[PDB]
Amino acid sequence: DVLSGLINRRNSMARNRVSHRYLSDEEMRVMYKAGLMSKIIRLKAGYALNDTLKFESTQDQEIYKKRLSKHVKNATKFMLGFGRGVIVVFKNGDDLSKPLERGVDPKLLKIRVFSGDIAKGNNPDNDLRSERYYKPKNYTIKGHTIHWTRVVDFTYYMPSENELPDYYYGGMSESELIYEQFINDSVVQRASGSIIEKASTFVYKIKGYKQLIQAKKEEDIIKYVSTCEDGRSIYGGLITDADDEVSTLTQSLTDLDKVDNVTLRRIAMVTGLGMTVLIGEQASGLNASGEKERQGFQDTIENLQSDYLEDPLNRLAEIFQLGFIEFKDRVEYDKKAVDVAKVLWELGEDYGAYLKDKDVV
Amino acid sequence: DVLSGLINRRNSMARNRVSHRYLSDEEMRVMYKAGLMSKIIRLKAGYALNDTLKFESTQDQEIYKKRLSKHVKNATKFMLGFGRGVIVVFKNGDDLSKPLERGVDPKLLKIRVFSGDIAKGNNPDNDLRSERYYKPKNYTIKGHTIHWTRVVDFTYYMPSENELPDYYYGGMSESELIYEQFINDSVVQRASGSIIEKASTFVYKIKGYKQLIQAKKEEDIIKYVSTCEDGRSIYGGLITDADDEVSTLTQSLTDLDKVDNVTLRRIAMVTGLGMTVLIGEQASGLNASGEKERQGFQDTIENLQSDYLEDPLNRLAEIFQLGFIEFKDRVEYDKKAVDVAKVLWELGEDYGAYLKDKDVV
Amino acid sequence: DVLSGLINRRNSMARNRVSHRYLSDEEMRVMYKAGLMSKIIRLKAGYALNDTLKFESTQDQEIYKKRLSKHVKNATKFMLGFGRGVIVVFKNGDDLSKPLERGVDPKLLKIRVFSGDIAKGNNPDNDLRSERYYKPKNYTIKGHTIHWTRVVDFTYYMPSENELPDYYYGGMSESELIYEQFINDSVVQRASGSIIEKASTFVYKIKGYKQLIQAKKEEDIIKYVSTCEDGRSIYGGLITDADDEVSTLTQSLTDLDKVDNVTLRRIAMVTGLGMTVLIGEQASGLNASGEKERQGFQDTIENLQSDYLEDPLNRLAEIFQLGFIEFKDRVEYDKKAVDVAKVLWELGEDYGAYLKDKDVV
Repeated sequence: DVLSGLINRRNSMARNRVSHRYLSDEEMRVMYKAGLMSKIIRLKAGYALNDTLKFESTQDQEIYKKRLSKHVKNATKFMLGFGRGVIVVFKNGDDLSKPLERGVDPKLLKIRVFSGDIAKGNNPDNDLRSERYYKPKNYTIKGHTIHWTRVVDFTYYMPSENELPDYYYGGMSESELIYEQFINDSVVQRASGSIIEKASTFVYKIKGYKQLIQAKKEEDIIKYVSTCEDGRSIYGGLITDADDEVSTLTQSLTDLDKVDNVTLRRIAMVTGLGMTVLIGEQASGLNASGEKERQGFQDTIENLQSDYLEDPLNRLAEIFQLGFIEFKDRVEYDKKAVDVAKVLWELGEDYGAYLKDKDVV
Repeated sequence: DVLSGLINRRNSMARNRVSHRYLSDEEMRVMYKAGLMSKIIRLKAGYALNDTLKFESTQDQEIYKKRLSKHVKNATKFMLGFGRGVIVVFKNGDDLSKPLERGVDPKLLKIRVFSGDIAKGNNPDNDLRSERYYKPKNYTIKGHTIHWTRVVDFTYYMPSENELPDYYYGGMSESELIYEQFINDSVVQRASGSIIEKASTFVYKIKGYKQLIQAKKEEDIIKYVSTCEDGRSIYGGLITDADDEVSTLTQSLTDLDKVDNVTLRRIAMVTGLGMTVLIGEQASGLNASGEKERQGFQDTIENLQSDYLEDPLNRLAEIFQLGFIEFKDRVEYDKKAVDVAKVLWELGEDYGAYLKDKDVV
Repeated sequence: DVLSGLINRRNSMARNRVSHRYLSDEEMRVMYKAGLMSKIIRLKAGYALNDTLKFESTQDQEIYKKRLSKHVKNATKFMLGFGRGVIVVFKNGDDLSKPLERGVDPKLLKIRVFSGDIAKGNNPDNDLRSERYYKPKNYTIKGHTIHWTRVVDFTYYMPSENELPDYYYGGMSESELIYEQFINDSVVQRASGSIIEKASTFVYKIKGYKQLIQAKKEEDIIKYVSTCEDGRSIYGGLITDADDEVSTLTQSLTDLDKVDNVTLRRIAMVTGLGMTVLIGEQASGLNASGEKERQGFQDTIENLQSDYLEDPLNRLAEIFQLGFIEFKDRVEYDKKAVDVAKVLWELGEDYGAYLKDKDVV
């Protein structure tokens, strides 16, 4: 697809090579505040944790729930916001070093949650012995420092190892995924507001106003126009001159909808949320109940649920002696099938063996 | 995507970096009054608290309801309005210090609710001992001061800790989330009203009116035009001159609908309410009953219900000796399934065990 | 279709011959970070591994799942990202040479996962004896080296052997498949954001500004325009001169939607994901549950499942003494048929033989 001219050079192929921005931590902070991604972070985090946690420990049901299931949500928000959510646990005595797990701390401990801004990862062992180049070995949360096994890390989508330090050992803010986007949409929107005030400008092309400004005795003509504009309406006709010329100029974003369309399409892609939510027509098919509507993007959340939330939640599960915690997605839909399972045999009367391996309860 | 020219510099990538406004408290006050967000704050607050509160204490059913469930609503409104809703409780004796919970105050106490305007957060312990950099330790509500454990804080979406003081230790007004928006829409709307009065201006390009103004004996021509305009209609034809020229100029916001569309789309996003409500077609799918219509955005409210309302309500729950309070979302829809549960067994006649673990009552 | 002119030469046939870019490893790294393909890699990898793994070893059910089924996902992501996903296994003692499989390592071993960036393939035996020109015999993961039978390779779509070294013995990043695409879309998008800010430029064609710049005493006219622009609105009419001329120029991407359409169509093709997901209308028919929605592109994933994931997973299956692992795709849909199978015979009462060879459980 390249020959016989200089087409070879000026096409989009060679005219530009690929490169990716590394948005700074301070810029990462700002987008966490900005309204658009604020819902992005809130939506995706909630869609991951809102009553979606399969607990295999019925006894002391969801002691996770009343204590730190709310800490994790702020922390897993800090995942998406900054690429590094952090949960810090330590006993009543502040310690730089590891938690004494010889007798695993029986709820004699406190809980902290930290954004990737103030948190960070420091020390990787370059050898293959204990934890590979990925996992840090000790890093500072503040002026203080916290041991590796002390701390639980909510790490998002990680890049290749050759550049993992540039994200300081963990995750990638959604901003870094859509920094192309949020800037563009903001540009779309800031321009959107200011176009209307300049949508059409009345113009008094007035002969001699060359001179009046030039003689700086232009005070009166401004006054007359100001009085004239103070009343220019459907009801009173202008009075101007043959040599005068009143005209009207319009300027407006001719393709505001197209660009706002393109920018929003991508954000739906990269974030994984539907197009409908960005437009705001949440009523249609993107909802809470998982019958068919949460199914609209549950795959993305499930992709989130089994990639960056399973690692630390399982690690958090063991540190509190809780069981292995997973996710698995009303039942009235299934009940009609349940009766079908019952009516399978009726061997006189015998238990439908398939009743148990469904939503019997 | 960058090479071979100066394209590298002028694109939306590098031509502008990201930054977020910090709207002042006084501006935060004004938007609480403004009509648009007034419904935003009212809608979202009501959608969170209107008969959505699961009470595990059937005995003295909803003593919360008749006493302060209305205080919270004004307070949780103050959450969204200013980023800081406050409930203040103290006994009959005004105290700066903590409430005597040695014997927890048995309803011998008064209730107050405060906006984030007059309220504020003051004193964080920078150490990790008791309450992390987030939670204040003592702050002033007015000229007075109130102890930390005295006061219940309705804190909205919080930013990163590095900048938490700039919001004075808690939450973020929806305005701060949509200050880009409310200004833009107001700009759309203020311009919308004034465009019609100038939608078309009749113009008397009149030869010699150069001179008549210049000789300041222009009184008569204005009088004739005023009499002429006093009757310019379909019924009487103008009389002007060959050298005269009557023309008409139109100016109008060519893309008023597009920009008003873009601005409203985002507000539906960030607030979480549907697009339909902002347009005002509330009849379609955004309603009160949670069968399918409140499901249109119940996820956002549920995201609100389990993020910023659970913390203080649970704290408020214990201070009044009430049980742990949560939320859980008519039954005639479920009843047909209920009968299906009954007809599962009919082992002679035996209780449907699945009857209890549904809406039996 | 060629005669009687010079048409023979200038048509798309001979005017350009075919050639394919070889995007470098560093460019391969960048796209892994970029937002667009970040979802591509995440989506396709998740759609392949999310609860789609048929385990023939019910005993110790899915010991794969809690230990390294998450290692593989990061590794199979590294397949798509770089064309080479790597899983490295070795005992507590670092070894260059082969793992001692005389007694196959009974879970006394560690697990590593590596991107094709830092990993690479080195040594092919050109003879046909053991492993053909495809399979390497020993390659370096870092400064270190790892034996062939030590390491498990997640190799994507491979090119012809004559050029296999140029990809260093394994796979092809999706980037290499859509480098034509990601560059083009990025070009579409970067231009999309910057067009609005220049969608319409107000122009003061002003007589004499020739001279004012030329006399470099042009300070005042800029000041007046700056004050004039500071207020140019619907409400105040411009005042300019007969010799002056105010005009407005619009520039906008006339076919932004068309090109953005074409680019997105191809990415849906090559990646295999639907068009709906790239647009972001994931709610329609591309979902998680495989009833009908995951069927939208499950063939592509199944094509992925039985091409590049079966090889190493089976190799990984044997190295851990796990059984042969495959894939096979709710049941309430099938249950109505199950009852049909039961009601086939009712020979008095006899077992429906077809019950077993379906989803009985």
